[PDB]
Amino acid sequence: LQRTLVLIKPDAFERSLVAEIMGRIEKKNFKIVSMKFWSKAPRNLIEQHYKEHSEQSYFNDLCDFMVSGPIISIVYEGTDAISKIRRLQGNTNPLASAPGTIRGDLANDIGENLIHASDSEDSAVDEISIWFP
Amino acid sequence: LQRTLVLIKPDAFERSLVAEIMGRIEKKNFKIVSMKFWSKAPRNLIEQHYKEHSEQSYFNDLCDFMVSGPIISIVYEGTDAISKIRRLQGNTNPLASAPGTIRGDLANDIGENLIHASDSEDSAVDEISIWFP
Amino acid sequence: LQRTLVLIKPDAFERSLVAEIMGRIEKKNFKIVSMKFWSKAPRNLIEQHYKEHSEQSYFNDLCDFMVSGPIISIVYEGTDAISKIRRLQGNTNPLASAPGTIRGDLANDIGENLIHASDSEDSAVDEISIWFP
Amino acid sequence: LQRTLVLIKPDAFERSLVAEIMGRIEKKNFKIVSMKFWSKAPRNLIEQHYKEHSEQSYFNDLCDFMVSGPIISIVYEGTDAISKIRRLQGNTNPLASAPGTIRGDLANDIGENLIHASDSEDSAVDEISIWFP
Amino acid sequence: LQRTLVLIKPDAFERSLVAEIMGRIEKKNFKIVSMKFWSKAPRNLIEQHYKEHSEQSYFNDLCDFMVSGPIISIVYEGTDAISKIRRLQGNTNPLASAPGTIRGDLANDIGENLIHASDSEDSAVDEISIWFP
Amino acid sequence: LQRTLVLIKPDAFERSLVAEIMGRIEKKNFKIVSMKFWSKAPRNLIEQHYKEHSEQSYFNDLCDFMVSGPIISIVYEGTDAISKIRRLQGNTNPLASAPGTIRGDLANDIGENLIHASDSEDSAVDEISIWFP
Ligand SMILES: Nc1nc2c(ncn2[C@@H]2O[C@H](COP(=O)(O)OP(=O)(O)O)[C@@H](O)[C@H]2O)c(=O)[nH]1
Ligand SMILES: Nc1nc2c(ncn2[C@@H]2O[C@H](COP(=O)(O)OP(=O)(O)O)[C@@H](O)[C@H]2O)c(=O)[nH]1
Ligand SMILES: Nc1nc2c(ncn2[C@@H]2O[C@H](COP(=O)(O)OP(=O)(O)O)[C@@H](O)[C@H]2O)c(=O)[nH]1
Ligand SMILES: Nc1nc2c(ncn2[C@@H]2O[C@H](COP(=O)(O)OP(=O)(O)O)[C@@H](O)[C@H]2O)c(=O)[nH]1
Ligand SMILES: Nc1nc2c(ncn2[C@@H]2O[C@H](COP(=O)(O)OP(=O)(O)O)[C@@H](O)[C@H]2O)c(=O)[nH]1
Ligand SMILES: Nc1nc2c(ncn2[C@@H]2O[C@H](COP(=O)(O)OP(=O)(O)O)[C@@H](O)[C@H]2O)c(=O)[nH]1
Ligand SMILES: [Mg+2]
Ligand SMILES: [Mg+2]
Ligand SMILES: [Mg+2]
Ligand SMILES: [Mg+2]
Ligand SMILES: [Mg+2]
Ligand SMILES: [Mg+2]
Repeated sequence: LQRTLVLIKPDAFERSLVAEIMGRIEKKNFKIVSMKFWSKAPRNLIEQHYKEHSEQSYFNDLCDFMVSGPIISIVYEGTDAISKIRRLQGNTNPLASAPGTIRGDLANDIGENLIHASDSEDSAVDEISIWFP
Repeated sequence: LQRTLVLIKPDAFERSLVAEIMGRIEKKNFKIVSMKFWSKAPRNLIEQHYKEHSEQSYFNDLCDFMVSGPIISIVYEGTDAISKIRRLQGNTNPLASAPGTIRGDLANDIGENLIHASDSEDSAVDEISIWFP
Repeated sequence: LQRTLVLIKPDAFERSLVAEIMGRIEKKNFKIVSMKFWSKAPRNLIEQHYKEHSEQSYFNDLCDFMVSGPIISIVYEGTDAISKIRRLQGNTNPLASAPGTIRGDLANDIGENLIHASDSEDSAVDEISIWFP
Repeated sequence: LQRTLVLIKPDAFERSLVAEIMGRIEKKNFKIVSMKFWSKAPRNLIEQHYKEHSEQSYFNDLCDFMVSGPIISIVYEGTDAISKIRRLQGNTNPLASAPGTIRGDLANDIGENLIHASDSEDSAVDEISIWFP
Repeated sequence: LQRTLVLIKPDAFERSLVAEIMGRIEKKNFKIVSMKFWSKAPRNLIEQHYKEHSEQSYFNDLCDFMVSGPIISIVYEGTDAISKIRRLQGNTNPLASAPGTIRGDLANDIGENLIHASDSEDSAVDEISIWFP
Repeated sequence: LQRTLVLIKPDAFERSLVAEIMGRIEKKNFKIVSMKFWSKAPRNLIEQHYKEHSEQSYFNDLCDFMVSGPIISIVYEGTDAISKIRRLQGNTNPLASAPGTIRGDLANDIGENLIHASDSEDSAVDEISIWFP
């Protein structure tokens, strides 16, 4: 029914949490449709991915972070996959992310937060085309 | 103090999640008082269990599902066991079930949702008598 | 395709390791074909089960232990299930049971050793007829 | 940025949940700054720790409980560590503690609830000085 | 420092064990240097990969199985990675694979055995050039 | 009933495996009788602990590593605790440590190997007096 774009971020690799994160999505019965490993993502790709954040004070630090180690980009498929994976992901802010969520259990920074997931049907299409042209 | 009726549903067997589900209840320190394995539950038993749903459009599909593989029926005992296990179970709807709950972590369908737990003292008594006459 | 008889012993209930043990077998892709919960196993069934030990110095303590809490009797089905589950179980002696096995990881006593598994085709048939006549 | 005081309570030792609890805090990327194992904490220490509860009907039972087995006292450090660990801990009341939290997943009593964490900056300072003078 | 080629086989996807298998390797501190997801591996790549088996009785079934679902091809890097991952993998024969190994804990069939790993430096070079030319 | 001395080494803190290692021992039903956290172990204690290695080529690197981060010193108690925990620990050489063991599953270096355990009754007495005089 729906396809969403997930990024396993460089901090997941540094902290050896790649399997842990992918395992939480896998156990929810979401199916991998496409996947790519990036040893270092091109900065331009990152900048496109986060285009809506270009005027934010953290934009450059964010881009630096996202190129600092490997990323895995994954297209997951399932009924209402976009909203469901967003709820598994958890809130951006470590003051709010709920225990039981990926970020709530594992992330302790607003920036180094392990995982990206598309937030809407519109943005899922855009992001899938970025990472899987 | 309280006794509640839990069903491990056929999807749990298919997806090899029986131990995972029982383990979550066990780690919460609830005690098994009775347990029965059903290779295939009798349809009539299922129909009685879900009698309140007989006029629903999904009733037949639900009954078909519940006889499609094995079920384990368990009576768990503990202080406020009925409400506590309901909260561990999670919401029926995969749009609502919270990460950290059984359904929130593991279920991705409104129908194939791994687990039944009694919703009240009144229904616990009824269901216990159905599965353990 | 073989059937084997497994008992989850009273120490597993005491230490809340029931799901942990069943999980290890389930993950190995073995299927439950029968299962019974015993709040307290009748002494005669225990003495029949361990009849080969009836003249050993530890027989009375063994029987006492086996009726000291609940047990689950499970028939598991799989290709070469008997030997495979015996290998998962691990050695009776905690000085010999290998890490990775159920007893090697979890048990620390020659007597309170969490799990029984049939040791041959013939003993399997006998034990199945005892717990599931 | 912040330091908070955690107690692993005697029930965690009895139920073999020490690692499980510490593991949840560790995976959130909080750093141990100080740690002490108490075979049995002095009653006076407990009474100081829970001074605000001296006029409560459960005070004596609580103190009895807290000296009934070992405690580990830990100072954890991290950005907003006090509130973050409180959220991981979960509500005191087993009717309210959320699945995904330490208490929500593992505790089933209002009193025997596995873990203490400081509730404010003010109380963190007081408790750290009690356990680590 | 060596590179080895690992395949996550179609049975791992069917049984939702992809993260479980990758997790065991990740926890051993091995680093992904390349990775590809194959919705369906092309038959020619499979037949090249298993070319040494082309005249065996099981070749056709093997190839059929290997294209029956998705696979992930991973190049892992680490000191003595080849032999170390082979030891984690465990024996092909489910009567021989040790508990603690990937196959020993998880696989129950000589053919559907979850994971491939290069068996030598030379076979590693060959397999890497096949999946990552 | 024996007591053994365990050290959780600095690589365990770096890789966030402290609870994982302690968990494996706790699950084997061993009891903590003493424990100390060392933000940085004093060099003299390290050199005393590894005094048998003082003339080895790796002594300086070993000592450097052992003071490069925090360590926990634990005295564990159990029947045949010394040999049993040594078997859980696994071989020093990552080419020899068996899957299922702590080092076999988690360590990938001869030097950064996560855990020390006393190797005999006599070395246990010596190490206990060093870390807990
Ligand atoms: N330092 C910092 N980084 C931020 C902040 N807000 C967002 N970011 C970074 O920008 C990324 C995108 O932000 P957003 O779409 O709002 O959050 P997400 O969808 O939860 O990842 C986040 O993953 C953060 O790493 C902030 O307030 N401070
Ligand atoms: N397909 C479908 N099935 C439903 C729906 N509502 C309930 N069911 C099924 O009927 C069962 C009983 O419903 P209910 O008592 O409301 O939910 P539960 O107590 O959370 O299991 C559920 O477990 C579902 O499998 C629905 O809207 N659609
Ligand atoms: N105390 C004691 N108990 C024993 C001994 N040998 C066997 N037992 C007990 O008797 C049970 C059956 O023994 P056996 O069939 O040889 O071992 P198992 O198949 O590995 O459980 C074991 O599970 C032990 O609990 C012994 O030497 N000492
Ligand atoms: N029996 C009982 N014990 C309580 C109650 N409220 C608090 N306690 C105990 O007193 C301790 C301190 O209470 P409090 O600071 O409010 O809760 P906490 O910070 O969540 O541990 C708790 O951990 C409980 O063990 C109660 O209503 N009944
Ligand atoms: N049915 C069957 N399949 C086999 C046999 N031997 C090998 N295979 C299959 O061929 C694949 C490659 O064999 P091999 O290189 O010897 O084993 P591996 O490196 O442990 O996977 C194995 O993974 C099996 O799936 C056999 O005797 N019978
Ligand atoms: N680099 C290096 N370090 C070693 C060697 N042998 C021992 N060590 C280090 O010295 C420590 C003590 O050695 P030993 O008592 O033999 O091994 P252990 O009891 O298994 O830790 C080990 O944990 C290693 O970190 C070696 O051959 N090379
Ligand atoms: Mg976003
Ligand atoms: Mg209901
Ligand atoms: Mg036997
Ligand atoms: Mg408080
Ligand atoms: Mg091979
Ligand atoms: Mg040594």
